[PDB]
Amino acid sequence: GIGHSTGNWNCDTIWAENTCKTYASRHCVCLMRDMDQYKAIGNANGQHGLDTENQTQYFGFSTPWNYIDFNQYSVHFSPRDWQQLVNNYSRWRPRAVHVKIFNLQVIQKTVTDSGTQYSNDLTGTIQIFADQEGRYPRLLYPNQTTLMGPFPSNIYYLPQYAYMTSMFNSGGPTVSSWWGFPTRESAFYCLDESPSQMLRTGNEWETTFVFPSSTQWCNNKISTVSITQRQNPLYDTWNVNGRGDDAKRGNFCTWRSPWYPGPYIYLTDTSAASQRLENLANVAVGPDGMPLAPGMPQYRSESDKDEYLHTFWVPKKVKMNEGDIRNAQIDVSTATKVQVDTSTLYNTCPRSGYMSTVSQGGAPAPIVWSGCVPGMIWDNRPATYFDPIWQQFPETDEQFKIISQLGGIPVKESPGHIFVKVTPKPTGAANGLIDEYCTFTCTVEIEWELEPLNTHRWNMRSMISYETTDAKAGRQIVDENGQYQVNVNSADITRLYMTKRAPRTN
Amino acid sequence: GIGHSTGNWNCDTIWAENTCKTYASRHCVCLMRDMDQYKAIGNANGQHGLDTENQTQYFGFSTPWNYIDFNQYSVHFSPRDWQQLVNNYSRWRPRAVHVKIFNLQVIQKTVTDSGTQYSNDLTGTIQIFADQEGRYPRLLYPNQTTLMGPFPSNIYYLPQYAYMTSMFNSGGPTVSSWWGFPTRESAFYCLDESPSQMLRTGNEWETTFVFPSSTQWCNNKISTVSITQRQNPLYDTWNVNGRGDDAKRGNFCTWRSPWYPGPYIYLTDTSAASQRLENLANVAVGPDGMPLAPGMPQYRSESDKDEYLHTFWVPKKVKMNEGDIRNAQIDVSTATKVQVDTSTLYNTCPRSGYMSTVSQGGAPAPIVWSGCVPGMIWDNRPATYFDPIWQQFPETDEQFKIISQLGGIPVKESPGHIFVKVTPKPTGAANGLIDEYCTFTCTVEIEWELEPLNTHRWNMRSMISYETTDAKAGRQIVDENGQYQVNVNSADITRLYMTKRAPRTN
Amino acid sequence: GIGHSTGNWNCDTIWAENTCKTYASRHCVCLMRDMDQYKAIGNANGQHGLDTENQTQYFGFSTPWNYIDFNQYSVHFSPRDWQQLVNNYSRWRPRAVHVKIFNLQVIQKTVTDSGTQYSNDLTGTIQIFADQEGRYPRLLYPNQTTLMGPFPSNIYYLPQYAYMTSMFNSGGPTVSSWWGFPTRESAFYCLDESPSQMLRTGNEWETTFVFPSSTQWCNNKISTVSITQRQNPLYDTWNVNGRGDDAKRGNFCTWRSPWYPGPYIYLTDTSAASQRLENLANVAVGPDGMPLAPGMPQYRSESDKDEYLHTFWVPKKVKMNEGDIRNAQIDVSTATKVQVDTSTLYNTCPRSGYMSTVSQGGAPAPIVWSGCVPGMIWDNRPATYFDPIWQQFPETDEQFKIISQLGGIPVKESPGHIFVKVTPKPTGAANGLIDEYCTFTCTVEIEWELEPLNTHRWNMRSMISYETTDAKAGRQIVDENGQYQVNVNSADITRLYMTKRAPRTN
Amino acid sequence: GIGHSTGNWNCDTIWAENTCKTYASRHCVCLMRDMDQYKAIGNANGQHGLDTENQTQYFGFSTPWNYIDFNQYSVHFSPRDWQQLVNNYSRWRPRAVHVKIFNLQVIQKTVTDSGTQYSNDLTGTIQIFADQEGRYPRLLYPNQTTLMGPFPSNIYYLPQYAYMTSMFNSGGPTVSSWWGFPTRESAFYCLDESPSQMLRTGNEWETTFVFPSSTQWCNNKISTVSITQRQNPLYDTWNVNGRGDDAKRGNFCTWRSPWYPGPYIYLTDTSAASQRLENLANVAVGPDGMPLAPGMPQYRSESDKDEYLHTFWVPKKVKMNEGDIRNAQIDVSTATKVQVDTSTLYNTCPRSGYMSTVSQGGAPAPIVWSGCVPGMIWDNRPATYFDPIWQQFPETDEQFKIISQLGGIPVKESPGHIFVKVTPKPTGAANGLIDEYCTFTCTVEIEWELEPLNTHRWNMRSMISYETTDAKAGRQIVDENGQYQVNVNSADITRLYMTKRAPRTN
Ligand SMILES: [Mg+2]
Ligand SMILES: [Mg+2]
Ligand SMILES: [Mg+2]
Ligand SMILES: [Mg+2]
Ligand SMILES: [Mg+2]
Ligand SMILES: [Mg+2]
Ligand SMILES: [Mg+2]
Ligand SMILES: [Mg+2]
Repeated sequence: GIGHSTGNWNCDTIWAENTCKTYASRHCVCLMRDMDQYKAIGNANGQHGLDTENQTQYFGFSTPWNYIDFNQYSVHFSPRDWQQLVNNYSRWRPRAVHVKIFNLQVIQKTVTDSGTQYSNDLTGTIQIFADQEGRYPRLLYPNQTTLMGPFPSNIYYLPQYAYMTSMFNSGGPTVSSWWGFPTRESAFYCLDESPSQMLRTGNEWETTFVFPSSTQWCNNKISTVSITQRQNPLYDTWNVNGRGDDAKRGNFCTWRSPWYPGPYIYLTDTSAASQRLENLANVAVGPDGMPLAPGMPQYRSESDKDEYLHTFWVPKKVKMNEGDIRNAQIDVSTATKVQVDTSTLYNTCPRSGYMSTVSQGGAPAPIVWSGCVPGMIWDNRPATYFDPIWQQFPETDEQFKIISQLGGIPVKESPGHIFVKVTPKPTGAANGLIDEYCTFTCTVEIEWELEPLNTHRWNMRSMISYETTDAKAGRQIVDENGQYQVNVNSADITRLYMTKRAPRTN
Repeated sequence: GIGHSTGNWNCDTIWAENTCKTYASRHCVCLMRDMDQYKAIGNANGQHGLDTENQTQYFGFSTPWNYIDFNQYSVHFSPRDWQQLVNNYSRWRPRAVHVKIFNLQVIQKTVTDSGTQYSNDLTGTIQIFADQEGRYPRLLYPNQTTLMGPFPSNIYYLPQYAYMTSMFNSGGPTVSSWWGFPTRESAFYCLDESPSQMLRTGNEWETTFVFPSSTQWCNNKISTVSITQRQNPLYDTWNVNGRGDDAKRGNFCTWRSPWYPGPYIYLTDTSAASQRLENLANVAVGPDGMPLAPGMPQYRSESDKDEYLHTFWVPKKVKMNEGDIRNAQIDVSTATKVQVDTSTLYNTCPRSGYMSTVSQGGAPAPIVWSGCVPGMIWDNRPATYFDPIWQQFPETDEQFKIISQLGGIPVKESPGHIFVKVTPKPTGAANGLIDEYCTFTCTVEIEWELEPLNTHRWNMRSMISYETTDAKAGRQIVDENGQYQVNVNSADITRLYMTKRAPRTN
Repeated sequence: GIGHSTGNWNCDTIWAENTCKTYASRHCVCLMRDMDQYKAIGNANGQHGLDTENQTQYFGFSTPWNYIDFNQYSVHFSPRDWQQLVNNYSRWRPRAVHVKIFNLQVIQKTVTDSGTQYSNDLTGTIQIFADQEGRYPRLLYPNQTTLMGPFPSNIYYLPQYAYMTSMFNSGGPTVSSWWGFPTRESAFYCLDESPSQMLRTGNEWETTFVFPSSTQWCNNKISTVSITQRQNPLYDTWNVNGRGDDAKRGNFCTWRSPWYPGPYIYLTDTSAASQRLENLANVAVGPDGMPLAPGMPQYRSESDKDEYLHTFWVPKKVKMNEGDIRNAQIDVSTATKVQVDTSTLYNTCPRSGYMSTVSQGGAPAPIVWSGCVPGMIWDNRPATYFDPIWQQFPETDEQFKIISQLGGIPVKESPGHIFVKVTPKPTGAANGLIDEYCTFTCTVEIEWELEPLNTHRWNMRSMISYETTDAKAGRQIVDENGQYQVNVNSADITRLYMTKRAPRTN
Repeated sequence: GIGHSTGNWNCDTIWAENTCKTYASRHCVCLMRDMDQYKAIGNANGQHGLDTENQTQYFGFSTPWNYIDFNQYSVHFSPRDWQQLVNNYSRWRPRAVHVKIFNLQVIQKTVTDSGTQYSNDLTGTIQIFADQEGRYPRLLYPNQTTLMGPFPSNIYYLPQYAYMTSMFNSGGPTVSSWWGFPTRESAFYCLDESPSQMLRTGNEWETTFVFPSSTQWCNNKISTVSITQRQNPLYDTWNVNGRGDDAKRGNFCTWRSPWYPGPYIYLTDTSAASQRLENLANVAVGPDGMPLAPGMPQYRSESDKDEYLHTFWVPKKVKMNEGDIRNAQIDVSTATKVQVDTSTLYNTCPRSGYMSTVSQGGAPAPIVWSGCVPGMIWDNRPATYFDPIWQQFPETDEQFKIISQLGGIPVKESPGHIFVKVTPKPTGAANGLIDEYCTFTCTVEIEWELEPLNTHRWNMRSMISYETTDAKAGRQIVDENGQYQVNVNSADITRLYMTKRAPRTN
């Protein structure tokens, strides 16, 4: 009946030898969206202006549905879980994802002369279905504010599910209306067409996703030797140097290499005002295009250059109940700009671009774009505790070495969206519904496959170490006001939240 | 006891239908290294000057241990073995590697008023362990002087095992000390930490390595038709020419191609004095960088251009007992500079760079870097009898089409180093050891998987043929002084030692 | 469903021969704490001023969770239960602790123009977990106001769980901020990370703790002979007196003793105003320190000296519903200062300090600190009905004869905290929750192992006896206003509530 | 026969879940001692002068025998082994000790006009016996130079076994002869009276010791809360403050404590010249006495005060072959004075001495000696990588809480000495022996029982982390000269080599 709990809270992380199982429980608010209406959404302005909102053209639909987005490490791992993971394991990948929705409460809001009264709707339902068929558009973009909070007691407002569809603008960037955008390929999806479980309070819901065995790993390995220095220092080579002459002793950089470092793309960083996407390094795709930053993983000496480094905001502090952040922009003052530095890429990755000329005898010049040629080896950018766990990629005919420089394990199969909405309860009058929302507990269980790191080096290795400065800074703890304070800067991510800690000998 | 041999000499090559088994026996000297001390080694100078020694910065360790390096074809194949291999087989790969160490003799050297006396230390031991776990740094660089000699009676001095580790120079290229180089990732490896067999005379040792079935093949196939000429000459095509017009009869080069040749990188060759790595076509990686030569396999008409051709020294003659060559540079006058020409790449490989412009209607210009695009097909550089058999690559997150332009079958798993050192026998006094070294016989057995070549062409095919000029030049024979004389020039490698002899019909 | 009770009220005490089982049922209020937020708490002022609040520096966290603290005798025993226990048994210890939580009611509070309305939230949950792993900080301090009331009908407000963590102050006692205090060892604990049962009304919860068999006993034995007088009075000894001379008849104090009394520490009592911890007998530990009172158990003739006597407040009266006492100081006028006198220690314990000199022939002087030397025997301070049952001690490397002079059976394993919180029910708006709290019945069952006292003395023994003065004083009964009135003074504890009643013959 | 090795080199460390097995192999030199003579040894001077040699009086015997001393962590663990141990495990203890002696070589030294010639004595024997019965005096003193070197390739010269016996000096400290010292209790032990294995080359020897299950653990736990702060910060206590008054809110230091910190002894540090033992804090025992430093474990703010901190020399660098160090004093310039700081004792240990007075109302004064009183809890000093593994204590009637402030797990049963000597081979002439010594390989295998650390704190914990400064300093690596360079200072031991890293929650 209505008096028995349908599930239990678990945020724990359970470590086994080669596996860990993470539990993420959140108290979840499912708000009714747009009076249970699908709405066509769009933006007519295509000027692609940086620093100014609504400059890309799109056509899409916001659904009345909400969905659950747990894809980040900070959701499923406590900071010491992350410390244990990155310090002790050379790689890891998610295996099974189990999501439970339980302890449903549909709450009727009623407005009275005094405040809003909250009453249980005992027979109220919510509708839940997991879309694992790819029946509906997947929202692929990482680290969007749709995510659960890192802290267990963060109230999670399920984001409203909305998607963009194929548009075509015959007009310019300044077109006033976006109703010229829809194309015959533009697809409206009614999620109400899908079969969905209806749940009263006392009903529970669960779904399982299993990652394929082909799922790639998040690699924690760092190379302890330059790929250029793999020769024996005490011996000459029969190979010649770069220009074909004698390879000198102890001058190894001049020796011809059996391999190349990874590809390299020169990217620019502009500080100027009123710059468009076309002022950045970019490529035009479909309606708009994309910038090329951060680009190919490459060692950078500097801690701040944002065009070559994966750069993202992390919230300084996290309020427990932030409310619904739909259509809300992250306040700049509440976050910090952090850049994941490539210092861990020093041994395996190009420090500069490939330098060559077509002119015979000409001085080698930097090559804007060096695509993958046979014999390239490179390491990926380090993951962070704030990165997505996986990155689903769009279905295309052809992929090459799929990786997101933004983060996540590139996957061709990922947990589908779990769509939730409060069943509309109409008042019997036109254009009206009984005001109500759902609260429930969602536990996300992730099976993790771990590979413990193995190093026979004599000397000690670096570890992620929580320090007194970290505690005085208030990292990974709550403040006096109840806010879980991340308090992260780029140097803090190097020292705490980066992967590629595990020294690799080969 | 001490009076029975622990093994037998075998240098033979045994041919089966799809397999050959090579035996390489060498009389092996294991010298004590640095009084059984691990030493930190390094070079402070980073100016990367070509033509001048000690211009790359490195930090590493020389171990007291010695290791066995057999990775070259000339070690395991006689010249006629190579002739039989390259003439009769379209491809080959190593399968199992078996190494025997037997007939150990620990020899005590004692200095007397008259000369040095040599006595057996009958209870002296050597320590041997194969590192197949990748526990210790692998020395990946091909054709380093650590190799066994091509001739069976060459005395093989086991090279001292030394490696370079991650360094970081905050200073410039001119820094005086290399003790600023070590980093927290820099790993000292004590090989004495590994379990190792101790062997007296009368003990034998063996290890087996099996290449994975995923091991790539050394390909002996040459294309007998240009990839551009694969159309039927007698018929028109419905396809258009390059600019979209009628495809004319018997003008096939102008027809649009179903495929592209391989990637192309323009490289420069500089003859100037006092040139650094940065004057060559190159890329910066970690502490130093690498030159880009020879680059992508591409047909070259000329016999000598060293920047596009795999170029290496081959010794003119090989002394049977050369002594320990540790820290010795190959004498320029004792070797010859040979360049493996790409004439066998004529049909499958780009003869020039890709020629295109961004400017509409502009004249096509050479493209410095053409990375792999979908639809590229190409052939690898031909292997030589003097190439490594395999090339292990560094462990990285990501590889693309691993190949060494220097040679060898690119492998992700290769025989690990077999480490050998004389057990230190101390005198009972500080800083002193009984002077002693080990002689033993090492047999390296390699199983080879062969694919016999199949050609139905009516006319005869080219063969590697030993000629009277080869005999008068003294190739593949000893001279009057007992030196096995290779006497090779670039033309000699084309005619004798190159692969890609097997005509491929498709 | 919601219409069936999940448990029954039991406060009874059931006596068996060697065992009693106590039941403590309380009507329990679980209040939501700090809007379900973990808050960092601390005090910056370290002046350690007596008589003034907030003079110790600490850093810690208050959790949204509540916990159950039943550790006191007056909770589990009625006064006659205590009378029966102390009169009839030489010792007792707790064996099993069983806690039931049942008849849950989540009550929504709503504010209206007229008063606050209280409605059942029928699907509301609370979260409960017992932490028996020591996963979370145990609150070790005895007789803190977190306790249940002595009387069955006392409404028990579960205390908010909060803990202090390692701090380090580089500043002085006057530092303005406590955010300098956290250290790398300072640990924030999220109790929401633990798996916890969610319970609706109609769910019940229970946990069991079993004390180890190694659990010490609360000893009710008093010695009926001085440890100094254990000789036969009618006979001389061959032993000498204290200075080595003849041991005289009937002068036994001068005879050398086979044993010593317990250790002795001189403590001071200061009445002066504006005294700090450093004016008291004390020791500095970590951030602050501790006073040394009451110190080692020692006979005191006087009824009031608080530095040598276990001293604590007992409430004069106990209101049935006192409300939530979080952050509330006991009102001085509502309690009485009672001192447990050591009169029962007269025979076994030092009446003064050890008196000796280093100077040969010098007059013996009192020794400030006499630590345990071989041959010391002593009795513990008597327990009271108002003492804790057990005292858990902090985990340390080394313990010596663990005992709390404050009370309780020293234990290395005790019932863990049972953490309870109302599941936050959000309003769907930022920073807000439906105002609600839980009422439930908690029964604490304790198995007690008893040892009946055995005395063969001819004459009667003293007993705890309720007297007409006790009834006229209103002890152990309610007053006319419904308050359960303890009405205890030091003399009242000697006569009624002390242990060590059981005469021990040996 | 003589041509087969009797064992294999293993220095490896093998980690299992709850166990690790360490292998320590050393090349071991057994030198003939004193021409196979037992000699009476002694020192007549008893002035106990600090800073001057031979100031203690002793009588004893040096035996012709050598023994094996492996008792230190740095012998059996590589630095990363130590890092893995201290970072991942809350405690550890040794379980079984297995010692192998194999690959024996008896070497005859012969003097010739040119140098010394070294020849195998093939039929030469050494004598080995393990004394596990306690038949012979155990050398109990920790960290004496008799130890094996930390690095695997350190040549280990077995120390000559010598012991001191009961002496009594009726004279003064200035007596000229020590032949007055022997007493009827003074015991000469002939180790040649024991049965011992004789081994030729081709014989191997092994012994096993199993630690009792009662063996204590090396504790890696640090407390994350002060033992003074274990109360709930949000609640008042019924307990009174130190002087018996109201316990104020947030002033916890003034509350009476359920426990005391550990014992405290005030120690002095004198810098003056020509000071004797009697100028230091000390106690006279038997012939001489002992100083009291470092004393009871107590938190010290300062990094350098040597009287309260465990203080010892660590060698800056370690030569591989140092020769025989018998009767050799550590060169001051070759070591560093390091002090293990008590910062990890901050929460559990007294920061100052107990402060009290006998005078009523008198100001509390520091108490020179506070011995253990009931209710004391404390933590031990942290172990270091350079500490002994165990400390055997002398057999006595009575022990109290045996611990060495110098280090090691206090044990009543430890591996006995393995005594080795070269069998004297006489020349057939009076007072002469064929000059010979033995080299052999000794492997010491230790089974370790591990307890993995378990912490549920939300935030990260501190870790031992090898840093770039550590690598630039050359720690845990060899230098360019082949010396294994420890390069340790007090701050380096805090950060790298100390135990008590594992945060303990309770
Ligand atoms: Mg050239
Ligand atoms: Mg050279
Ligand atoms: Mg055209
Ligand atoms: Mg045509
Ligand atoms: Mg006398
Ligand atoms: Mg008498
Ligand atoms: Mg007082
Ligand atoms: Mg108070």
